[PDB]
Amino acid sequence: ESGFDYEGLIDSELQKKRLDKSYRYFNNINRLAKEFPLAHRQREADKVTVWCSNDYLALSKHPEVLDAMHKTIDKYGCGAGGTRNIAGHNIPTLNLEAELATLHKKEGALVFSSCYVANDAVLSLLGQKMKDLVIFSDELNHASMIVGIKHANVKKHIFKHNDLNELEQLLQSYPKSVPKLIAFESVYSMAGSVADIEKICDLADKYGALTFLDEVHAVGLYGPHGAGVAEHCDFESHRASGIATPKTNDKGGAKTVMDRVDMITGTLGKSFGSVGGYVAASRKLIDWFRSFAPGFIFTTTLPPSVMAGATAAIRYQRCHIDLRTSQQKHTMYVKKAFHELGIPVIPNPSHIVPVLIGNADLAKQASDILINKHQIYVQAINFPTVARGTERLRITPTPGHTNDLSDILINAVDDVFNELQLPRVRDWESQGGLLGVVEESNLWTSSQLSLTNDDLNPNVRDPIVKQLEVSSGIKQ
Amino acid sequence: GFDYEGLIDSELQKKRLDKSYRYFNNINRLAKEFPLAHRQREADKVTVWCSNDYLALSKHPEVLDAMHKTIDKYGCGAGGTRNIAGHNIPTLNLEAELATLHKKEGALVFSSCYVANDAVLSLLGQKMKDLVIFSDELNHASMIVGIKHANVKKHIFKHNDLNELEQLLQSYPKSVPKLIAFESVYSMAGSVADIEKICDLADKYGALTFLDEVHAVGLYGPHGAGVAEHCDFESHRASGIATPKTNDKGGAKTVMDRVDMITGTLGKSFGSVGGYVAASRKLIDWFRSFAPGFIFTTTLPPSVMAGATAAIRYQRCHIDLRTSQQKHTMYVKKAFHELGIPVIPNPSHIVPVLIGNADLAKQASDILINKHQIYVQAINFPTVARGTERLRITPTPGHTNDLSDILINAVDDVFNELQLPRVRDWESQGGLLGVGESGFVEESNLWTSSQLSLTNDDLNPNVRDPIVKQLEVSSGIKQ
Ligand SMILES: Cc1ncc(COP(=O)(O)O)c(C=O)c1O
Ligand SMILES: Cc1ncc(COP(=O)(O)O)c(C=O)c1O
Ligand SMILES: [K+]
Repeated sequence: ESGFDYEGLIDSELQKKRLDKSYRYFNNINRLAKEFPLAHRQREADKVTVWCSNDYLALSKHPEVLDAMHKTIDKYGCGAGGTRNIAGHNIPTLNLEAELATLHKKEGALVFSSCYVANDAVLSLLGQKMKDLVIFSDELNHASMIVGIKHANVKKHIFKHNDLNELEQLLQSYPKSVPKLIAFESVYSMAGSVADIEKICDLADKYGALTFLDEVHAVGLYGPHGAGVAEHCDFESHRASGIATPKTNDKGGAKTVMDRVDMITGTLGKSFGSVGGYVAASRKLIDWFRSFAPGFIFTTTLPPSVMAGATAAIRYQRCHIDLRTSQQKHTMYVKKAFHELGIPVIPNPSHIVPVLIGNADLAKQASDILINKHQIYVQAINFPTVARGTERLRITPTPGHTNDLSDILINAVDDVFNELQLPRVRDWESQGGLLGVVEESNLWTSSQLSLTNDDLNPNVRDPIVKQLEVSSGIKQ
Repeated sequence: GFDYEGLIDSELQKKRLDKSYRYFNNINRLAKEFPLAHRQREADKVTVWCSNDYLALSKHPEVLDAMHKTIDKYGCGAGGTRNIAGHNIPTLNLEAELATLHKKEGALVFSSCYVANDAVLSLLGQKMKDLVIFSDELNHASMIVGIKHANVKKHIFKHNDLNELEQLLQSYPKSVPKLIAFESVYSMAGSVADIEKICDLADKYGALTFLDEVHAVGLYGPHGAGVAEHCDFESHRASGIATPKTNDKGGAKTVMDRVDMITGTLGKSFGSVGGYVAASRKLIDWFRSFAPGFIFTTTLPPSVMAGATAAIRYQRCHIDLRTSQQKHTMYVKKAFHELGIPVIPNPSHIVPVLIGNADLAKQASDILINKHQIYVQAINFPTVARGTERLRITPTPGHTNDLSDILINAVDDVFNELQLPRVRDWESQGGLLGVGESGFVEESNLWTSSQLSLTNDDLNPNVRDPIVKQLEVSSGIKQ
């Protein structure tokens, strides 16, 4: 007999990706902490300006983040040396979880290796323990949420993106007593659209569902303190109360939107300048995940210095709203320039500047020309990250992308569009349009963008954050 | 389930009642005072004996120097995914070093070995729906989860029972795709798989092999490449960094070469965090291109990768790390043997101390840390079967005989204080897990007397300061 042809199967599957042009070539990009947002390629002499990083507030290089790392390394070394149950539970872990709980004004928070792992662990456990659970999932949810929902192994319904009429009809089709989960994101990063979190909470109350909210692309960027779009929903109540829970919401009600969301997940690998993921929720939910989630239990704890760096970034960004107003103003500068030039930015009320291409091969060629000819780094985005035919260049301005740098980007993208004769806004219109190329108004209003750090409650500057019992287990 | 809080309360209460509810210990390991750590207060110091920082490299000067220098240049976070802004020189060097260590065409780094195991196993079953997985009953939770996620037929074979494995493989045509998934070193009792015979079975019955060396990398083989390397110890030592022309028996391929997929962690011997798979470049490109747990997550911080790279390079050419760990482990095992302290026999670096009761194991651990300033965690269900609860002791090159003497006397005292069973007491009841079993022959140590006499001067010079070229497959293969 002869064995199965494993290599033949692998070859055929990779060949298909080459054929449809989704096969990926990674770019060697070495970001320079001393020259943000510059990076160098294979050689240090070849520098480029990074315009697609998710280090949204430039805090990966902030002096307070690096100092926290250096000091923690001197004391703790590199690896944690164990798991949370065995030798891997320590003060940096306790401080990080407490800061995250404080940021979202939740009873607790639990740190995982990544938000991918956190989403998978949370969603997996919910379905494994509630086999009658019905999950209602936004069609554009991130791969980590799709995977977690699959692992949950429960009935699921996918509702069209941000379509709350369909969502309600799906929720209506069950008795209220059936356990339900609504899983969605605050900011969907590839096109930058935003969920109506308050209406989803209203639907969850009415039809008896828990809410699972992924704020990976909003933490650090929305709300007065960077706690996410959920915080932005009661912007003035949270700004007035600062670190404290407000007595009423922006509409005069009892509970803020962020308070009403049952589970909020975030990453430490973007705005917070590090690596890792977390869920913030009631202490009972946190203890539940801590006690039952194998992706939490059976893996090495993140290095102490990595946690300390994220902690420093969280604390700094909490009391620096100028990071957020600065990012938004730079994004608006780029968006306005591209609109005047007919550069097809997918309209969104967020910090993302995705430029529609619509062809995987043309997107790669545009990215290659940008980096090789113009020393501008924007990676081409293709399937599976985005649907085939919606390939795009995702530009992410930060507080470090000042107008002088933006002008260089703008001229470079304009030039690449001319060199490759790529479709402009008017050309997408001629074909019927795609992905919006009614625009939602910016999440950050003119009034909010005029706020300074002097407009924050003094209690968010250097707060003393007590460690949480639930991080170690609750004694009865 | 409309009452969610009641369900959560009920399930948490069950864990409290069965006493599987965990209380974590605040332990802050001191890079300058290894293996000491401090508790909540810096003045409250203990000696850590249960860390998986197996070679003490989490504090090695070359590891910390690599972190500090990389931080100043790169900052903290990678700032993206491998596809978007998160692909860099530290990543390329780490993957190339890992491929070189296992003498494989490529290696792919993940957030953790949990993630790597889940990703590889998940993809194998997703893309081969006819796959049949054969899994050792003692496989780690990450492998159990990955195999479940693979969503294919599976057979669990009795631990290290290769007669049963063969009977299971024989029950299928050779043409059916198969995966044999196992570990080299099982951490809870320290037993070792017969990797060569499993490879022989895989060839005969047409199976891929998936081997988790998490508890072997850094510790076995002349260069720390794992038990697979130890299987051809002299061929690898002679060739150093290069692939040997023949194996220790004069055959064509070494055991490590024959294993299709090898996974490891960066979070134990290599003193950092992360995981990887080492395999052919086609398999690596396959995982790189299709595994969502690889694609859709932030790349590990450059300094974390650089630290792991420094540890890998240092440990490769310092076999005295391995001879030192083994001699310290043997020192502890011998002393416990003379005192009747019941160590589960095993030919590895682990010193599991048999207790036999979950509450008594926890109590022994509590007394050790609070009364004796010795930190050893109690291992209970589900990690081990009820009635097999144990204290897991893991000596390292940093646990000198002076520290071992304190440990030995402390455990002896705790056994007396709690009236815990000695070897002879287990002997009276029929023995358990090789402790006090009549006619039980202990597997001989993987590290032989001859191997333990080797020094760093006995390694090929080409493993000191090798120039390791970056791999094309880490970035994608242009055709
Ligand atoms: C055998 C085995 N495989 C995989 C893992 C997971 O390793 P990591 O901590 O890198 O996720 C562990 C760690 O406990 C393990 O013991
Ligand atoms: C919406 C969303 N959720 C979760 C994740 C996973 O985040 P992490 O990098 O921490 O694994 C991502 C990262 O790309 C994401 O975009
Ligand atoms: K040979």
